[PDB]
Amino acid sequence: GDYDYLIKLLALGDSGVGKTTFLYRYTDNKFNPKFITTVGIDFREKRVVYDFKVHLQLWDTSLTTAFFRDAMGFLLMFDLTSQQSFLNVRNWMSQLQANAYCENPDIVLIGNKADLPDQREVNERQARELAEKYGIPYFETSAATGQNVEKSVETLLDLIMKRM
Ligand SMILES: Nc1nc2c(ncn2[C@@H]2O[C@H](COP(=O)(O)OP(=O)(O)O)[C@@H](O)[C@H]2O)c(=O)[nH]1
Repeated sequence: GDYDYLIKLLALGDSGVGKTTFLYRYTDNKFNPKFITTVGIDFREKRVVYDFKVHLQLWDTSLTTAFFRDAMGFLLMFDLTSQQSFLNVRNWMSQLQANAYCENPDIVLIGNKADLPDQREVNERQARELAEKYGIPYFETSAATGQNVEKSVETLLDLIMKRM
């Protein structure tokens, strides 16, 4: 423990895609909360109610902002075996840009579950184009195998190190 930079990367994408497994494979056992408190503003009032006097609280229908907080690079991720998750990239990208530190931060496009060719619904060309539309690297990965799992974070880190 004698380094020089501490930098934050965010993985974002639909449930299933392999974020949890991807990181887990890229890292190895780190079940450790970083933590703070969180607000829950709620109104209150002191009603009287004969059948007593009741005080009562009034709640209503967050952390998201706290996740994109400081995130200097993004792993935009989908499931190669799911045409649906590929389409949702359009939408994770939207709320990414809305929350990030900058309008175009550093994203690497990750197609995961590359080890399931039999179950594929997303083609190389498709992704490559979206990637280029946005103008960012693309990586076909597997959390199961390790395919490109490192190269993808590394291409990300390498990018977030362009300064001035
Ligand atoms: N074969 C394969 N399975 C995967 C891969 N990534 C995730 N999975 C599986 O997908 C399921 C859910 O993915 P998980 O990462 O845990 O949830 P997520 O973080 O929301 O994407 C688990 O049963 C994993 O075994 C992959 O790259 N290859």
